[PDB]
Amino acid sequence: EEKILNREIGFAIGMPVCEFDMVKDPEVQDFRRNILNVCKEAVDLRDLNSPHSRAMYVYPPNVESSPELPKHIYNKLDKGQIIVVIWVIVSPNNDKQKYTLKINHDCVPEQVIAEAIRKKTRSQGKYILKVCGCDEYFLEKYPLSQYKYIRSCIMLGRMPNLMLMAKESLYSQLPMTMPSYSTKSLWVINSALRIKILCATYVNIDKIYVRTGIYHGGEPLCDNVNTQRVPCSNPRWNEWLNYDIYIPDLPRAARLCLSICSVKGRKEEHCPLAWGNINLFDYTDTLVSGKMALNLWPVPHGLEDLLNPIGVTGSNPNKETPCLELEFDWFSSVVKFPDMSVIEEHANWSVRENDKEQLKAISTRDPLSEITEQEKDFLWSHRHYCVTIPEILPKLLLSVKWNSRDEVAQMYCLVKDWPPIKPEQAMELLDCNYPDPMVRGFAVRCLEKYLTDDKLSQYLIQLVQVLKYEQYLDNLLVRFLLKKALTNQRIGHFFFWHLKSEMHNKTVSQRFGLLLESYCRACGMYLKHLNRQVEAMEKLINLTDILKQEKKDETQKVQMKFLVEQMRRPDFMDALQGFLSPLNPAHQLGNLRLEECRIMSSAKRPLWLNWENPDIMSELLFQNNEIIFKNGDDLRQDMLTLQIIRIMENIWQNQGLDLRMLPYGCLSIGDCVGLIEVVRNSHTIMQIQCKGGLKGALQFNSHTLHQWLKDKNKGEIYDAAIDLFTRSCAGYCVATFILGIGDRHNSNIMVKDDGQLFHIDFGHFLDFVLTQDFLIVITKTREFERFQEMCYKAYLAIRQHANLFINLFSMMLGSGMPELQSFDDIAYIRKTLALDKTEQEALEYFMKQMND
Ligand SMILES: CNS(=O)(=O)N1CC[C@H](N2CCc3c(-c4cnc(N)nc4)nc(N4CCOCC4)nc32)C1
Repeated sequence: EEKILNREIGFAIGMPVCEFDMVKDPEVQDFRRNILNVCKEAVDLRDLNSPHSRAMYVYPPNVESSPELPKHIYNKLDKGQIIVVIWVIVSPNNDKQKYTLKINHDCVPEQVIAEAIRKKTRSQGKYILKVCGCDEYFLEKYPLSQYKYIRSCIMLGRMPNLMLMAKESLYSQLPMTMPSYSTKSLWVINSALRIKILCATYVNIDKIYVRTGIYHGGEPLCDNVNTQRVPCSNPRWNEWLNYDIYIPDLPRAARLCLSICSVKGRKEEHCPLAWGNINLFDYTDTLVSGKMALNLWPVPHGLEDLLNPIGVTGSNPNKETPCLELEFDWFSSVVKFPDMSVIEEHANWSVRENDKEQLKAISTRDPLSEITEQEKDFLWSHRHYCVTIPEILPKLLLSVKWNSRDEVAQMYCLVKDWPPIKPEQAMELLDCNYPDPMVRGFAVRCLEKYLTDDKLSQYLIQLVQVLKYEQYLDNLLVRFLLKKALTNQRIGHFFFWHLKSEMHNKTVSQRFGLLLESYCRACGMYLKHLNRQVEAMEKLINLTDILKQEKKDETQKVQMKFLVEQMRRPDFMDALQGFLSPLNPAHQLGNLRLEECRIMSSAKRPLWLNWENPDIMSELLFQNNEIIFKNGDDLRQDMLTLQIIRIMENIWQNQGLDLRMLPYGCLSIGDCVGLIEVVRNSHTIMQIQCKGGLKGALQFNSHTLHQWLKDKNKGEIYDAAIDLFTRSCAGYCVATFILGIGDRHNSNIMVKDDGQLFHIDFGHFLDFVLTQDFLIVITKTREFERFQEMCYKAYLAIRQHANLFINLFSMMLGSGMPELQSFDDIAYIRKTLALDKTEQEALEYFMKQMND
């Protein structure tokens, strides 16, 4: 009954649901019950126009955010019309009958269906269109060219192949539950803040001390205060630390950031041994008081500082770790943060053309540009004129003295009536610099208003990451993402996998596990599919573990014999066949084609897997799905680079710059485990050179690449391939340069039969690469001038969207990626984009880099 659902949820998360029942934290239990409101609202939205609304939940339209086709895409059409092939399965014999149409690019799915009925009768609105080869439907009245598949066909030159299907055939397959577990004002406390550091347990160099601070985000609200140094032992300090801040001046998001530091005498070497952060107010707005024990966390690699203020808040669940005992003051009553009306009353009681141009210039600086003390005072004094340049809100929020309740009360009034800003600008307000709940609430409301499901999917990795910067389990951001996940199954699929992949990380495991329980409880029959995906991934992790540890250096043929022997076991055959691809849940993975699978020779010995596509029309898309499974590489850097490449391509496409990129799929499934989408018909430059080269001859020649392209494209198709190569080469030259991608050797650069060039392996970023061989394919015979112009325009287009790229990296700051540990790492993009120069000065910098 409910025990069956809880067992399936437990297998999906990787931890039993009864472990959440054991958690005594009132915040945990209140989250579990209060989040059910979002579950019910999503379930009600699915039954609104049932069964059509339920079908659009399971099969949402995969569309672009704009119907307007850029001038260069419209030119690929035949007088604004497209040729589509509509297929029908006739039964008996399941014969595939096609009907070819020439219709307006903006025809809605029902108009396409009506035109197919006309063509079929040359030898009624109860039909739907499906993409041939995959479980993707056109269930919504969008213009046909707005669907990503159709838009992608126009660009790739391919002909769209759709399948006409009875509406009742699909609706019949759509499957048809609340769980059992369902004062003084802060401003009247006249005293200053003091916190007692009692003692530490589970700390066995010369002397030890506790480093403390009051922080709002990563900014200290007063000076940091340390306890006395004590000789190691299990130190007792019994010392009240006094902060230069009065209790009423404490902002709502104020935190205590602790560290147990060691001192080693030589000048003195100070090292943090463990760290922990505490919210000074709990989720119910109560200022903390009384005794409290905090279990600390291990210091993350590359900290450098003594405190970790960006780090997660709360006690380490492993209670066998350094444990610090603290005491807060009790003011003879439960103290609460004042209501918005009370703050409003205090904000009221708290009271040129050269200025307008200076405010406009400050507003246009990137998120990492430094804002001086004079500028902060200038912005705050003109705070009322600022509501007329809404894009200045991030700069104005950093000008506020958060340790002054008079300025904060006035900022709350400005935030309450601030005009909405674009989602790419509102995402800046969700990073670690903006912990204030009013600032975060405004940013979330801008996302609910202006974020399409396409853009939400595009930015999902950052939105799941910024959940770690939230003070509490229950917040506006989590409610927004969970609702969107429970009303769009494509969002829910990746939402589940982004959370599940981080369950090994104990700093987030409880937050993400509780969030996963509410998702699994309301996602419906998709939980059964997710369980099959989980089981296939576990079986592949076990298989690659044995391969890398036991048969580490065995031959490929002896490795395959173990693979085939393990795929003789019933549990393995069941687990690795008949499940949806986590890279794209529209792709069903049928039977494993072991004869096409292999253990790759590459580092960590990845698995190259091949499955039959069991779609009735598989031949019209791809008969087999190939996926690389890797155990050992942190695929998070690759995921982020692949997302950035996708965004850069959209920037270029919308500006009339057809620079074709290949952001293939990559998904992190857990700790250094994951999947990589195989681009079919592709080869590395090293493989192209070791094809033109013979047995014993040099595997090194700069004229081989252009020769292999000519053999693959003879005739009229040669001109198209050279143009595609030039455009894609231009895009990747600009991209790898701006992002500072390393290891750009001929085994990490690939080419497709059609001329399309792309890069792979992004283990290095944020710290130019071209060969003579590529120049031969593209020295300056008019083709180099056209290629140069492409690079210049591509470089400037990315420079105009620099704030978005800086923000996407800034939101990932708390992931733990070795190449992205502070805002100084992101400053590498400010240098390549030359944001400290003018538009013409940045182009000359880029031209000097290209000529070098
Ligand atoms: C075609 N040559 S090959 O002989 O099959 N083979 C020879 C070696 C080469 N390997 C080596 C590593 C590798 C990766 C890869 C692995 N780890 C990360 N982190 N990032 C990318 N990705 C692809 N690709 C295939 C094309 O589509 C995109 C994915 N291939 C790869 C394939």
